[PDB]
Amino acid sequence: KHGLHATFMPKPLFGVNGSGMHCNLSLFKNGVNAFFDENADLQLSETAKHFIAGIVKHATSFTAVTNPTVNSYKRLVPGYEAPCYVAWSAQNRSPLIRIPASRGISTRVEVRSVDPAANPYLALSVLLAAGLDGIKNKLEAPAPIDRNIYVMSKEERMENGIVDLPATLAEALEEFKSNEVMVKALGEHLFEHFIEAKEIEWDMFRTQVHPWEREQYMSQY
Amino acid sequence: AKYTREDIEKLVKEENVKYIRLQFTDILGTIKNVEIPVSQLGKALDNKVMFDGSSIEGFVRIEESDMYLYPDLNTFVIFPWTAEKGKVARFICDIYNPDGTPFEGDPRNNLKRILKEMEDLGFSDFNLGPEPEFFLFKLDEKGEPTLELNDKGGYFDLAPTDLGENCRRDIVLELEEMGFEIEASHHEVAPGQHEIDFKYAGAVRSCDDIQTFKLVVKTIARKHGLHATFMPKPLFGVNGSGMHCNLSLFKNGVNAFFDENADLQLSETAKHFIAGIVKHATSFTAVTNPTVNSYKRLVPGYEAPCYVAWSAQNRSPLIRIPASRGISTRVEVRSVDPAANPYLALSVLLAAGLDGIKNKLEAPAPIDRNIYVMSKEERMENGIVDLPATLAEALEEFKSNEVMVKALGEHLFEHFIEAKEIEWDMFRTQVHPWEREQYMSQY
Amino acid sequence: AKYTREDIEKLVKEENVKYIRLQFTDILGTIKNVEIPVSQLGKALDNKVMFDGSSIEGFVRIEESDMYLYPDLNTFVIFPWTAEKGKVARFICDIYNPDGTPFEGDPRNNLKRILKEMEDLGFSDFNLGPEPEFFLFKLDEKGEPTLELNDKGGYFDLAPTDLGENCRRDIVLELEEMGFEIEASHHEVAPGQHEIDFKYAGAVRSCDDIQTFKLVVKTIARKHGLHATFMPKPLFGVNGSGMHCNLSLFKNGVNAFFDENADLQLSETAKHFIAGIVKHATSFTAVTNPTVNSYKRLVPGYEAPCYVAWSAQNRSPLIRIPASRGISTRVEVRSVDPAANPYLALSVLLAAGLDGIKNKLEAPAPIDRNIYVMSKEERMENGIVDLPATLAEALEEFKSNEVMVKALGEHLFEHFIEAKEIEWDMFRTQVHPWEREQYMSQY
Ligand SMILES: Nc1ncnc2c1ncn2[C@@H]1O[C@H](COP(=O)(O)OP(=O)(O)O)[C@@H](O)[C@H]1O
Ligand SMILES: Nc1ncnc2c1ncn2[C@@H]1O[C@H](COP(=O)(O)OP(=O)(O)O)[C@@H](O)[C@H]1O
Ligand SMILES: N[C@@H](CCC(=O)O)C(=O)O
Ligand SMILES: N[C@@H](CCC(=O)O)C(=O)O
Ligand SMILES: N[C@@H](CCC(=O)O)C(=O)O
Ligand SMILES: [Mg+2]
Ligand SMILES: [Mg+2]
Ligand SMILES: [Mg+2]
Ligand SMILES: [Mg+2]
Ligand SMILES: [Mg+2]
Repeated sequence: KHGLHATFMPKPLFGVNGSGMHCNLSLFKNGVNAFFDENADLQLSETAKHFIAGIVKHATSFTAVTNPTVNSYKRLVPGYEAPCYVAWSAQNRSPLIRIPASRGISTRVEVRSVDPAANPYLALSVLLAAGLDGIKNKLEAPAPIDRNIYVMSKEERMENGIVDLPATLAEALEEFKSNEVMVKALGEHLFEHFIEAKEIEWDMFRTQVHPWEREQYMSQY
Repeated sequence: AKYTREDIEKLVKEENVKYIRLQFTDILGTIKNVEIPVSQLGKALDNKVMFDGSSIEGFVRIEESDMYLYPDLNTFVIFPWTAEKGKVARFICDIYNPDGTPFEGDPRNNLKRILKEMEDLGFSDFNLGPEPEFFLFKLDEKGEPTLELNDKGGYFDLAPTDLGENCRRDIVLELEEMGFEIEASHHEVAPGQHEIDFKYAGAVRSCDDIQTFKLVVKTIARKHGLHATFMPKPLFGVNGSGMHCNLSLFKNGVNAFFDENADLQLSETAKHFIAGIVKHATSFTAVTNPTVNSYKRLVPGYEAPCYVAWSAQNRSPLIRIPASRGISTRVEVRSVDPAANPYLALSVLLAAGLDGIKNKLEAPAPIDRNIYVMSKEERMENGIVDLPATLAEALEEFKSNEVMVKALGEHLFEHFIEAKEIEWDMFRTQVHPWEREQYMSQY
Repeated sequence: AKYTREDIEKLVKEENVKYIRLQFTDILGTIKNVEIPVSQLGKALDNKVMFDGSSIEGFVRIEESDMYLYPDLNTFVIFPWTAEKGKVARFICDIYNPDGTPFEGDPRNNLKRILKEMEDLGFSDFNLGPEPEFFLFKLDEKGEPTLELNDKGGYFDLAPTDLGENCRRDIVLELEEMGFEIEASHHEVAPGQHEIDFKYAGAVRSCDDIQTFKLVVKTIARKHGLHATFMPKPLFGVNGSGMHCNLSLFKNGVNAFFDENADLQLSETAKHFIAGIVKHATSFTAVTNPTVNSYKRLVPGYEAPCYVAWSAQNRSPLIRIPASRGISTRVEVRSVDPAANPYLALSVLLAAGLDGIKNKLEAPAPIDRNIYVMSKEERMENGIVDLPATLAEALEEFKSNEVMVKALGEHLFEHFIEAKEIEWDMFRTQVHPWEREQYMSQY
């Protein structure tokens, strides 16, 4: 209408910000927030600590659904208000599961990973499933790294509960396939059609020979 | 008070106001706002609209730190430009941490506190009349500014024929509908340059009015297919845009600078006040003059204060006590520019006068002579020290001074220095077009 | 000698030399000269060729003062390049006041001094190995320099194909048939950048050789439809051409730094010569890097120092020292860029040795660990100092330094400051494209 093209492409332009879509999740139980707890550490129930605890496990694995494009990972590059590291905090630069100070009903766990490219319906499927799997198995949340994580070396990060996310989409898939809780969250039909379609998407991209590939190699080599 | 909480509510309803702009101010003086739909008005007024407070620290941003927005009801205003669905309103706000307390990094809350230091000395008002100047360019096809100035007028010319554009005339019209108290408005020295002047007002009251100006300018400019800018020295060879600042300290409703019973007709309060604005001058220019370009305006020649002196008639008399007296007895500081953060620039001048008066400082002689006329030695024979000449020189002056640093204090002072150090560095590390025309062959 | 006056005549006749160039050097190292036909050679060798010496001030010249041109017979050269009327020859000459005394503001007669000030301290020779880097750009249709790099080569690469262009090879062969003792060359870090190192030589012959490099390069470059330049930082964000200076002091024909039996393999003369250079570097920076642009190369990360200290290895150290000993014992100063006047760079560098050797000063810890790593609160906490960032920093810093001020001697000095102050003023008063693009919209 205003003679424009709005887009939800994670990283339209190399070297400028990328559009990501945070997801503030809160589980109610009888109409009230099940994470809140004015009398547990940090102000979060054992439901909360557990819901986080599950999300940490499978993030690496539900990445191939929250960030579905090859381009999605051209945004998950350190420095663009976009995570790379699996862990929760109170503050933090670009944390993966930062948690807002606000409590009450407004008790909730933000997942800053997702970009506007993910299918709204599947992003939530997979995220609920990595809570319900954490709440079920009663898993336990690691150290809420409150100190900056972009600072620590690859030999200072992964030495704690700190994990990198997949770098290429094909990393994310191989990684997503091998994960019973997510594989089951979507259910055979959705899953296999997803892999295929996605494997098709990567193949197309790897078999292309980009302008970069010439300009870095047409003379030098 | 100027508006009841019920006063705001009624206006909206009967006024079809459909969108709220909770505006405030990042450190560089940029106009910030988080907006909300009219349906979230309660949430605003009850001061519970939250946001990433780190936007105030401009580009030096590290973390996401949630923070509150407390609307000053008196600031409330409605713009004559309607959407296709509803009029829009605005709210100048204060920033609070999540613990109900002021955010120290907020320049708005940083002036409210240097105004208090004022009260801790008895005064009731510190009034402020700004003489903010600007340029108007033409917009090419896409909508970018070119460097084609809007008009070929000069100093005070009747300078744009009334029938036609008149961005100046048409701004000063929309400003008066928004409830502004415009004094006058002429056409300044360079072609395409324009000035509009304000009636005095409470410091923070007028700062709020210096954000609203800059905002209504750049909007109406655009509307006339033009591009208004507040860059100090947009062009070499031409004038530079200034923002002289007419200042005065009232006590119990009475101008404390005045005294029809003392030399020069100036209360001994005033003489002191003046005293301190000179001591700190070099040390507070980095705030009144934030940008690299600002110093391309402080080259002696285009009537811009190069010299730390207090006269009434001079070519770059940094300080100037104009004709008028009585109520309107005030010091003029002719070296600010439009880019200066108002809230800050003001806190830094006060803290200057204040430490001045507070420590009873001994004012120098008014160099009635034309200062410009002499060599730096002849200018050194008296109290003529020229200003910092580069953003670095000005930023070193600043840090070395202690009273200007409590004027902004830890947080503000800490983030300003960083943003500015990066900015200069960016400019110094750069290789400019000039260096190639000047060197690529010569060497 | 190298050429008797008899030989000189033997060569002009027999080689059909029809045009002569009495070459000299002004305050900024620009190659100046005066063009007399061969039918007028005698007058020259007799030292009677008058000329306007105010030209040695370059652009700050004032009044036309008379000066005499005394040639250095050893400098006699004939370029392969002949107008179709006959060949061309040259002479590097000393500018001599008309009364017969050497002009003291002349750059070649001012190092001839600091060598006699070295001679008057025991040493026989001050030697020099220069590593002069230059860029190559394509000349457009009009014969204008464009920012086109002649090739996209890289560090030590096999620069332009042999059959194809290879302009660097050519420059070297033309210098082989001119009696230039060149050691070896390569292609430099950036695209189109080049380097060509000669064997070492006595301060004066090495500069004579320097100056004459620059001319033949520029010239062999136009021949191949190119513009070679010695501009420290032609392009923002790519390498900058700097010119290292490998200094070694002889004393009775042998290296006075070597010592196979002192720590590190350096005498106390060496430790001391370094010790002096550290002191004044910050201060002789305004002469080794004379352009505003020079400092657009002294930005961390471009194989160019910023930090005052010596090492054995190190990334971009300021006084790295090559492992090689023997005669090849020497102290490289990596600071200098090809923009500095060859004659003044050496003046000032010899003076910060002789002042270190004299006062017997002591060299600080040879920081062998990387220095770019340490924080500003980890570097300057040791013997590690930043160099000046802007040229105006370098000057204010260079003025205030008796040992350098005296190294050049009143005449050269004050004309230098002025001319330089003029250069900075021009630059600070310009309003660059950057200044608009960072401020024309944002503000
Ligand atoms: N109490 C005050 N404090 C600060 N500035 C003032 C005050 N009174 C007047 N001014 C400013 O002084 C400037 C000079 O205008 P002038 O016509 O002399 O003022 P007035 O008519 O109010 O005496 C005006 O721009 C105005 O904003
Ligand atoms: N005795 C000397 N004094 C000063 N500089 C020298 C000396 N000998 C060589 N140089 C210079 O030092 C530079 C470094 O080259 P390098 O290969 O280390 O020299 P060498 O092989 O002679 O030890 C050369 O560019 C050369 O011009
Ligand atoms: N769009 C960014 C966050 C930056 C912001 O919202 O300011 C991301 O999550 O990748
Ligand atoms: N550069 C001018 C702006 C004001 C004017 O044009 O009068 C000054 O500071 O004096
Ligand atoms: N030209 C660089 C050094 C890089 C090199 O020679 O490879 C400098 O001294 O600034
Ligand atoms: Mg958020
Ligand atoms: Mg004015
Ligand atoms: Mg005025
Ligand atoms: Mg090299
Ligand atoms: Mg070297």
